[PDB]
Amino acid sequence: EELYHQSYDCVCVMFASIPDFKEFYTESDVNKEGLECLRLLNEIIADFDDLLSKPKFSGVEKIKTIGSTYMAATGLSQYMHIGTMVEFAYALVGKLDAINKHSFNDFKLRVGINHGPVIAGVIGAQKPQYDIWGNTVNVASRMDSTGVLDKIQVTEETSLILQTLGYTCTCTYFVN
Amino acid sequence: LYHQSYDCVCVMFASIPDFKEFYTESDVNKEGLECLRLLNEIIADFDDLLSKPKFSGVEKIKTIGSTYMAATGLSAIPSQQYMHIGTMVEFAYALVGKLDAINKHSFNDFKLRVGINHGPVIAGVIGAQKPQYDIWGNTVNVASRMDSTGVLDKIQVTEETSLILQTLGYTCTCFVN
Ligand SMILES: C=C[C@@]1(C)CC(=O)[C@]2(O)[C@@]3(C)[C@@H](O)CCC(C)(C)[C@@H]3[C@H](O)[C@H](OC(C)=O)[C@@]2(C)O1
Ligand SMILES: C=C[C@@]1(C)CC(=O)[C@]2(O)[C@@]3(C)[C@@H](O)CCC(C)(C)[C@@H]3[C@H](O)[C@H](OC(C)=O)[C@@]2(C)O1
Repeated sequence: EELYHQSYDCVCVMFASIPDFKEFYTESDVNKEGLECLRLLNEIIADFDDLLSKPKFSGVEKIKTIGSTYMAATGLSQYMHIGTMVEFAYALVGKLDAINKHSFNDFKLRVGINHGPVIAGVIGAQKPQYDIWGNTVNVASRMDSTGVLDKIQVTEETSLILQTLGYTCTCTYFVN
Repeated sequence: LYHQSYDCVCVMFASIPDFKEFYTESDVNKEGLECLRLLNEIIADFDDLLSKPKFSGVEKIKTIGSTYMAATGLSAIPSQQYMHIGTMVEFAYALVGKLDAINKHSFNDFKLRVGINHGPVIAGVIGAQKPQYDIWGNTVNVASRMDSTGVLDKIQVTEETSLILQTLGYTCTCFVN
């Protein structure tokens, strides 16, 4: 009867998607009607998850995946954790790369990062899911969906905090 | 990669497209918390339909934000008519009626935008951390497309599924009803 909620302020949320994966996936003979593609995707995600085990990213929290899109976040308990999220996205790229050269593919990550206040919480009676709701999230997501392949799009606000840390963000502020 | 294969499963993407506009985070809004409570109320009410014998064959895959994803046909007892496609339409009507009972109690005017499609699907769990089950495939990406390109308060359905629906009794424009 009670809605499980906890508010957090200043959490960096990332939406790391592989926009060309929907084109790749095919279903027919060679693929086994899709099964070969899901295995690759399963391979890609499980490899990304493996980064979470690195002490370097002990503060990163995988929320879940939406299809091939990966959602993570630092801050679920200033700026260090915002810089950690950028290091994690770089780490996702490098893992996607190690996969592209083993599976003979050319996948590219399109990351969208943003920080701010958030409300984590569980919705629904059957099959309850823990999301991160809010505007900083819908904006983190917007950075991704309007982002650029192989690049990390970041809002004007977050770009500054990043500079405070050391990341030179190209001005539409991107980073690599 | 645990996976299973199913042929002919009706998958529905029932979304509330105006909810993103509604949501806000202010003084008179509890920085969003009041909105999540409404959404939590809307989803938990939808889930309550699954308990109806009428929909014992309906299975909730997940919700994506405010979007609800369900499906008939995943019943896994190695049996491989088009009744379960008609069940999915009855379930979407049922989501509308529950959304309505909520609009009149919370003084809102939310509208559901449903996308239904049937076909072969691969249910499976992906990811080491927070592994999550789904329904992958083209019938799914199409069920989804029916939703995302759908019309408020209407159920968009592909040419193929529209026919099966007529075989069952559903009036079909060029949208079930
Ligand atoms: C519920 C609120 C609102 C407005 C804000 C929000 O946090 C979201 O739930 C996120 C961003 C957020 O929950 C992260 C997951 C996902 C799937 C990316 C959501 C959707 O984009 C939602 O939009 C829809 C239409 O569900 C959105 C944007 O809706
Ligand atoms: C992984 C495969 C592929 C190509 C096919 C598929 O089944 C999907 O995973 C669904 C449709 C499917 O898993 C149902 C949930 C949701 C959220 C609707 C998925 C996304 O639209 C995926 O797209 C993305 C871009 O992640 C998509 C379409 O990607």
